[PDB]
Amino acid sequence: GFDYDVVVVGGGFAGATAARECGLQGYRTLLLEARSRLGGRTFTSRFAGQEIEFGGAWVHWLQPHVWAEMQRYGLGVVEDPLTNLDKTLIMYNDGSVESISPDEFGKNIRIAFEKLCHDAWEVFPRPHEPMFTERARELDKSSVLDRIKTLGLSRLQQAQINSYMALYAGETTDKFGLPGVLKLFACGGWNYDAFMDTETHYRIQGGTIGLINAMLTDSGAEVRMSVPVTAVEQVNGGVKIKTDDDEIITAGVVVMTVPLNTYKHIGFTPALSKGKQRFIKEGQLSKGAKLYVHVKQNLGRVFAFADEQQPLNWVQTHDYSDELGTILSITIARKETIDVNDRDAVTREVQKMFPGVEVLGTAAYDWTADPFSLGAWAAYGVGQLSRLKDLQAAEGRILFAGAETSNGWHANIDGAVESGLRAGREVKQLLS
Amino acid sequence: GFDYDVVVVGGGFAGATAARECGLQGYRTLLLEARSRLGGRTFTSRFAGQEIEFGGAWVHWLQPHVWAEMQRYGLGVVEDPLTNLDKTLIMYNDGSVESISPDEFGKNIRIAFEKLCHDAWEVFPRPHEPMFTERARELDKSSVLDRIKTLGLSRLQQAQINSYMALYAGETTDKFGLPGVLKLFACGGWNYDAFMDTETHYRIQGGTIGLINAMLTDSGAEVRMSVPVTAVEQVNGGVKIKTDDDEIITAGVVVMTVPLNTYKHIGFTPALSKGKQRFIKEGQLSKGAKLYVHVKQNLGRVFAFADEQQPLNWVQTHDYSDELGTILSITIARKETIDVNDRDAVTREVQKMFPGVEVLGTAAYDWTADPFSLGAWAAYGVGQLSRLKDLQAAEGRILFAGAETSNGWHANIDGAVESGLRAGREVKQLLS
Ligand SMILES: Cc1cc2c(cc1C)N(C[C@H](O)[C@H](O)[C@H](O)COP(=O)(O)OP(=O)(O)OC[C@H]1O[C@@H](n3cnc4c(N)ncnc43)[C@H](O)[C@@H]1O)c1[nH]c(=O)[nH]c(=O)c1N2
Ligand SMILES: Cc1cc2c(cc1C)N(C[C@H](O)[C@H](O)[C@H](O)COP(=O)(O)OP(=O)(O)OC[C@H]1O[C@@H](n3cnc4c(N)ncnc43)[C@H](O)[C@@H]1O)c1[nH]c(=O)[nH]c(=O)c1N2
Ligand SMILES: CN1CCC=C1c1cccnc1
Repeated sequence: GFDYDVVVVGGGFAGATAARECGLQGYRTLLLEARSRLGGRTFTSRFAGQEIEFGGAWVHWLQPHVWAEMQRYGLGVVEDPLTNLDKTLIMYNDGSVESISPDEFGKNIRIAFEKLCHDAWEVFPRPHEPMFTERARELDKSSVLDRIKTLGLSRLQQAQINSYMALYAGETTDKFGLPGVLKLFACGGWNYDAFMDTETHYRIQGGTIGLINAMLTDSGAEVRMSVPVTAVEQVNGGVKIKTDDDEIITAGVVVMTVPLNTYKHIGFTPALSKGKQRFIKEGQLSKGAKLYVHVKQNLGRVFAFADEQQPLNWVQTHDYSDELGTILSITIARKETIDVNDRDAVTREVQKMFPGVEVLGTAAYDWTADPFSLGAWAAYGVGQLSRLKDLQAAEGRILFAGAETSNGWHANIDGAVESGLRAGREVKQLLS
Repeated sequence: GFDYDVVVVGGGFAGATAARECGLQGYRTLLLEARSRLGGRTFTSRFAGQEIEFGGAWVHWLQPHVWAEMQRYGLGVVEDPLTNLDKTLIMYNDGSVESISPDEFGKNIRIAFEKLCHDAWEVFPRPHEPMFTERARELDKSSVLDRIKTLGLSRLQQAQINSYMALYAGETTDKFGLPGVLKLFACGGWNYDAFMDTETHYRIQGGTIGLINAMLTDSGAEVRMSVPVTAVEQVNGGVKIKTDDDEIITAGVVVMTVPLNTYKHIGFTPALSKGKQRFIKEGQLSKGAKLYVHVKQNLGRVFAFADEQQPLNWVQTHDYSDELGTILSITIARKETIDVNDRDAVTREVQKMFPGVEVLGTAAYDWTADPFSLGAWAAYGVGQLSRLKDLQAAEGRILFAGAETSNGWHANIDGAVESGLRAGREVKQLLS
């Protein structure tokens, strides 16, 4: 006889999918989002008169769960084509900048990536069962750098692939779990071209927030915003949920979809299992930030990688024209390498790559400083993948979702949707 | 004020998915199945002490819609013994058998398939928008054989790829549309290994009928069996449905999911659009059958192609052991090439492929003789794909689904589920 059948904590894709499932099963469903907005680690905004993406945005048809949702709600794709590049750059750890032919750049990144993932089929014949093979468990003792060191790459190739893997980690590659990379590669059909097609090619028609709103409208759930959850208590065959306004909401079941790195901010009674607490203390690796830079010059279509000891790890032209100048889209692997809110430091770092340009504006999202993400995309450290079930496992009447908890595309919208579907099923099993 | 909000004609995957979508939206939903069983062109049965699939059986995680359903209902995969093969054979049109080392066999089929689909990337960059490129439309004037004739393949390679394509066509390859094959290959990540992994490697835990029953139970719809629909009339802002007896059912909308080849047996008032009538007159090509053979000997893990003038076109091990012997799963492209219900002829042909074996049992399903399939899986003839919209288009309050009508994995369970999701969306738009 509680206030709700199910309470979903978190308004990202995982929470929205869980809420849709529970609502269409007829449960009285409430969703609590801590921010004043939905989307979580997806966030569409505007800068310098244009639309920009501060978080995740890109999807693909090889990603099963989000593609099935797009079919359900009749959403197509929007191509970010990019076409030919006018300038490809690599910045080594020592700060030196080298201009390379786009063709040679692509050839070298392909050689390095295919060497890194040469054994994806043998290790992950079932990418959605990461622990299927013993080889996966054995390789979860190795870092991405451990493998890179064995590949006999050239200096250029090594710098390129290390920059790429530091981006995927949001951290230095010596800490990055190797098997998660192989597993993502395998999810893309064990093939370089197919996987690369998923990276930054297609966005959702009507936007991530469009799909989230469609799901939440379909769900019929009550949706309360700016209501952060601070504690969960299991009692009376149910749960009590406290907000930061000391309010109490009771329910038969609760689905947690908050990012792993934020669990520290929530009290649980009874305490969570030891394995879950190990995960909660560890966190996930990524410390990334996103930055858009409006410069006066028209630099055309540019792309640059910077290795892990430098700040501007992924740079690419968002838009360009003589009147506009250029908007640069920049992903920073580790926030600590640059103060994105300092225009003089940002300008110095940008000019290191593009001499003489004048910075007209900046717009940044520091995902590590946001208390409701405390980090960016999901990136497993060494040894974490093989314990992932400890995080996925239900704890009585508390269920757990989120992209970190997915088996497939765990650094993506698709993994969040997967975890939401699973959480819906688990709610149905508990409530019948 | 009709008897139901929505009536779904057909108890296959498309109908079950449409019924699940409609039921979870709260519509009063009825499902009419003409057979005494559910599953349609999937059929879970038993043979030689084991569970078998007489129709569609194999799925994959690169198939978005059915994989998402499997996640929703908590179903894993069941691996058939395709890896590490002990014997790979080719039987040419003349009946001669050539045994090849499994690696050489796989290498040659890969060479032939990727040569056939060398331009899949350029022609189908968006496999779920088949008419996206002009090249796809222009190639829809060509047959699979038209291209095979340009490839200069070796004898083994040509026989392998022609057997594969005659199986997928259910017909001789001179009639098989080229673009649909390129499009399926593209759906499989544009590479042979990944595509082949999606076709005959993994089955559903608990069976196709397990997933069908899960969806239909979730839907809450009424399910009436042995009720064939003979006519549909649009009247009074709804539709009237006549059965084979004196029953009449009124509804706000009806979703037709019966196989294309059976529409000839159904009257429509008003008559359907000219394009849809053209499709209904043409039909689709497939004349396939399925056959399971239990032999006393333990053959291990076997795989064989037979070209189109022979009956045992696709052979692979279902199960094997010293006590059991072997169960062979055999897919026949054209029923007319063998009397699957005559066990002595089946034994003769099996021994033609595997000399000296002793046949303990046979179990077959002739999909072309069933009046409610009149053919097998979906196989497009020349020129049909570029007109597929004519088949997809709603006709007032009648909606059309089924694997033939899907955009992606159209020869598969996944395409059926896709069409069911689409039909759900269209019903929601019509009824609100
Ligand atoms: C910069 C950047 C770039 C990318 C990506 C991420 C980022 C940060 N990703 C990943 C993608 O954005 C991500 O994997 C999913 O959006 C994760 O969504 P979840 O629902 O799992 O968590 P998410 O963080 O979205 O949802 C959690 C929700 O819970 C809320 N919350 C937290 N604590 C709470 C509390 N105590 N009480 C209540 N609510 C609370 C949060 O505010 C948030 O709304 C991506 N993906 C992709 O597919 N393509 C891409 O290109 C990228 N690139
Ligand atoms: C032997 C064989 C083998 C394979 C496959 C098919 C076959 C026949 N396929 C293809 C796959 O099985 C197929 O494409 C879909 O399951 C078709 O499902 P639909 O719902 O579109 O039609 P399907 O034919 O399944 O459903 C239509 C339903 O409508 C009913 N019906 C017909 N007329 C009616 C009437 N007048 N009134 C009422 N009901 C009526 C039928 O009885 C049937 O139940 C496959 N796929 C895959 O993914 N993996 C595989 O391995 C294979 N292999
Ligand atoms: C996997 N699909 C879909 C259409 C027909 C097949 C098939 C392939 C090989 C053997 N039997 C059936």
